[PDB]
Amino acid sequence: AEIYNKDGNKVDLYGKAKGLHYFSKGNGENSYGGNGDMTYARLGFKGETQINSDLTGYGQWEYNFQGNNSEGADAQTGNKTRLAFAGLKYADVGSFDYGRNYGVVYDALGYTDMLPEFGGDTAYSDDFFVKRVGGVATYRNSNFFGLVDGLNFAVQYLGKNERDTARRSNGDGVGGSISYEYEGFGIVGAYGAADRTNLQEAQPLGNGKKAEQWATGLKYDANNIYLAANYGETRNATPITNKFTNTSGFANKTQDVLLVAQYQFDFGLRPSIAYTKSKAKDVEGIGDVDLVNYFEVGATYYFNKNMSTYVDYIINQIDSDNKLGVGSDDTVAVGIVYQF
Amino acid sequence: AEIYNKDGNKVDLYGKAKGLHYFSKGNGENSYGGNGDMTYARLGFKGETQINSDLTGYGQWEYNFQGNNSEGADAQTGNKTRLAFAGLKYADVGSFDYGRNYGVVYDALGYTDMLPEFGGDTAYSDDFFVKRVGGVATYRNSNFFGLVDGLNFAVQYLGKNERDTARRSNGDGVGGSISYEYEGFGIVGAYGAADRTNLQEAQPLGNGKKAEQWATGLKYDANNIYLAANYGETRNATPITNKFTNTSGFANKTQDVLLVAQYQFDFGLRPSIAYTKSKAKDVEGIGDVDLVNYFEVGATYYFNKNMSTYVDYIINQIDSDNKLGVGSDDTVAVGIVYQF
Amino acid sequence: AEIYNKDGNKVDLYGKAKGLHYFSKGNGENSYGGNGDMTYARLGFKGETQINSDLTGYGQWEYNFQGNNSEGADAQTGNKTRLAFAGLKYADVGSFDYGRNYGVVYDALGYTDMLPEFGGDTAYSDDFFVKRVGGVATYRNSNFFGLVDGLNFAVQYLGKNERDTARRSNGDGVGGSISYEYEGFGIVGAYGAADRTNLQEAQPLGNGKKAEQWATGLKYDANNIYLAANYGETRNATPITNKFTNTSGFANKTQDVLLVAQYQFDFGLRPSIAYTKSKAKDVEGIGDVDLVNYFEVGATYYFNKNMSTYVDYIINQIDSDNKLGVGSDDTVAVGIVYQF
Repeated sequence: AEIYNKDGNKVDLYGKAKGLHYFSKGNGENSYGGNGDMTYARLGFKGETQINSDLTGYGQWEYNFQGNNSEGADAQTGNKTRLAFAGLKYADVGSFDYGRNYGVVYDALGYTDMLPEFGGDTAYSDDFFVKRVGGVATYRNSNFFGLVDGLNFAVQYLGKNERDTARRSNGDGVGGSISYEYEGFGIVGAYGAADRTNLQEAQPLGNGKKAEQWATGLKYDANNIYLAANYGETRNATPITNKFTNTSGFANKTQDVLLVAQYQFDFGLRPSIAYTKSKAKDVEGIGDVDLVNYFEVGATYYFNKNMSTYVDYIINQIDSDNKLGVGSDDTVAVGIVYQF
Repeated sequence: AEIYNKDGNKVDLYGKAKGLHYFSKGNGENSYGGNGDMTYARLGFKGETQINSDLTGYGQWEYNFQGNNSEGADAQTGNKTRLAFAGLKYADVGSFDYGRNYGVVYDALGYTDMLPEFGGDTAYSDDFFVKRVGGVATYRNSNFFGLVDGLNFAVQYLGKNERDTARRSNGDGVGGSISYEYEGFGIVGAYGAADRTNLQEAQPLGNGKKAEQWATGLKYDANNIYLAANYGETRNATPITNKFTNTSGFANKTQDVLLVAQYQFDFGLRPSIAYTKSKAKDVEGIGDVDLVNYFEVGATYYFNKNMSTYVDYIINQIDSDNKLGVGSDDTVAVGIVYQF
Repeated sequence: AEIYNKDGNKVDLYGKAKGLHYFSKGNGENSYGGNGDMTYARLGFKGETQINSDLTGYGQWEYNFQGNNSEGADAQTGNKTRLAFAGLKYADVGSFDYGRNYGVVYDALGYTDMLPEFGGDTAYSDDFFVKRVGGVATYRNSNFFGLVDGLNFAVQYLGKNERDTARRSNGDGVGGSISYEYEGFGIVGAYGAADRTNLQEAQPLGNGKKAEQWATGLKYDANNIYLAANYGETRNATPITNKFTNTSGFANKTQDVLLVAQYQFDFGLRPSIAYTKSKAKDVEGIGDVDLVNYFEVGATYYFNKNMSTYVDYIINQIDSDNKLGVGSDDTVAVGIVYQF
């Protein structure tokens, strides 16, 4: 909610409180999404200042407060900053910003990152360019310098982040995206490549010196309809764990596909149909193994701009012999959301 | 403070900064409340949206920031979310909400949960239904569907929370409360029962498969006077530690009593007299042992709605041979509070 | 930003989002400031209530959210409360407040604590009276009871904080400051002494029962110019580590000097020149060793009150044989700041 607008500066203070619960069978462990209470809240700010008529500064910070821990020792489980960056926007030359922010390949992956609760399985965080990263410098240009309406692009510089863990680390790398939008249609191409850290190189699964990720996207978004499709591939970048062995590393290659179709009724209801499949190839020891495979059915009902409710149902297609240990049971989530 | 009120939505952003210090003797350890700096701050939001004339949505999140840790390694000690939930309120049918929230037996226990700094000793958190829990679904009805003024009730569903620790865990359980209020008098009954987790069952102190808690409350709140009394019992639910042995578990039964009397002067002063006693029965190895036993004397001085100060003095009646290791020295707390 | 002003109460909600990166050579380790992403955000509140015409209450809380951790396990690294206190201000008698706050010797040290990114090296936190501490009671008087314009003083009571670590601990102690300001000139004297905890006493470096710190300050702040100088000494209080041995404790004595000169152009640019040196004497095993020694060159460019950018360059004078292990390579920091 915009709580401040004085002398050039507008501040927006936003957040949500989401009561959420997942119903899986068994112990949750062989199930898609797990099982039990999954409540959380969110809180962030979004500021913007008019430095002059062609020049804007802006900043953003967003945090996640888990709502399913006790008030003892486990208190902080899963609490974290999702976003923290500052930048400048100048007339038709472009914007530039630095900080923790969305990587360039998510410029494509967000097309299908629209289910009520699940989806966007290939857009992991702290995973090079596919979702939120730390340390990126991003340059974005709109409408080709003011010359071609709807033609945009971006380039992004990722700096090395040598963490304690191979999963949350990364060497230096560059990415970019090009996209075009016209009368409800949109098409996108994104691509990035990076160096893998020494600790990444020592993991038992995956071999190579460079991480790579790309995706393509197509969408029709108009007249209350939303249909979208994504297709992408990666070499050495997606995190995988062998649950039998307890080994870990990255998949040599993945070929990913995600399709979504939604409809917005005028009275508040938004049904969703979706399909997802992600498969790893040349996995040291295993061969071709599906990481993700399902059908999704769900609906959201918007009481207004601040209140909503939802059911999200995953008909998991993974099967019970999957060689990595990927679970095969379905999962249902029911949620009630207040936001401002 | 209500910082936002536009188009149906009202947002309230609230918090406090409390400088607090406790004076006990010795090393604090044989003392009621401990000794030294105990400063903290609080911050939360409370949102409400008018979906139509009979229909409201609402949400809440509240956090606790300890103010007595260093800026090193110990930084987060005792930081946590106290509340996180969302819900709907519909005309005279009732409200329903889900999330981390106050359990149903606190509907009774809050009567006496009114001292400046201490008190409400039997209302522990993450302890089934007596204070804040995670994962509860709560249904509350006011004025019996609009038919009887001042007659209210609630039912609450608690879902299993299998944590790392027996103290912060719980199986599934149900509770309810009934209460009546008329011309400054109020009476209440609450009751809940639950399953105990496997890890609870393995603790050395306490035996059984079900946790139970109930309390009764009576109050007179009018003409600046506040008098209130609570009486409750529990089987297998209250956490106890044997300090000699270092063993732990739950008390087989407790019989709890709490009485309070306050007065609100018109110039700002609010004196408080209180009495508290909590005793465990059939404690494996020990027998009947008092957990809590004291007299309280204290005063709060309200400078206004935002500023106040207080002294809270505990004349501890526990004695120096107590068989569980319960401390027996008094404790004094002095505090200065800013809130908005 | 002042988001609330109703019925006596004014609330200010403030914060920043700072994209920051340091460029050192090597592995960062033999370098002044280290190397890589160092982004963070900040968020705090500042409240004030008019209790009557001579009487004000106030409170403050401020937090630090690191922006350079992943969304896994390392999530909280370096997150903490910097400030949390409440107090009262009464006409010309003085203010009094309690909580986590700036210690009295920083009344002097802040003179030179003005570089874009670096500086103020002798003002460590949780280090007795030189920067932010926990548990202090502070009394401050302005203009000598209304009698002498510009003559101020303060007394501060520090209570024992027995933490897990010698570095973040402290016994009881008292401090004070006296200062005078006239037509752009200001002079200051601060002094405090404390008891050292048992764990402090057991560290291999440093010997004694009392910690002491003092500093003097001189400044000219007018007509867009800022020149300032600080001189201070400490006995047994500054934390030092021998990097060879891996031993730790406090320096027997330090003689500290800090000088700064800045200029504020009217178009937005603020160049900065600075010099710093801190040296420990009678270090058990070593003798006289420099802890800090450098030259600083930098500039900040203010786009407005909310947006700015900076470069801060440290020409490190420490040398490559330094006996404690102090690094000797330079460091450059580049930052972009949004604040409200």
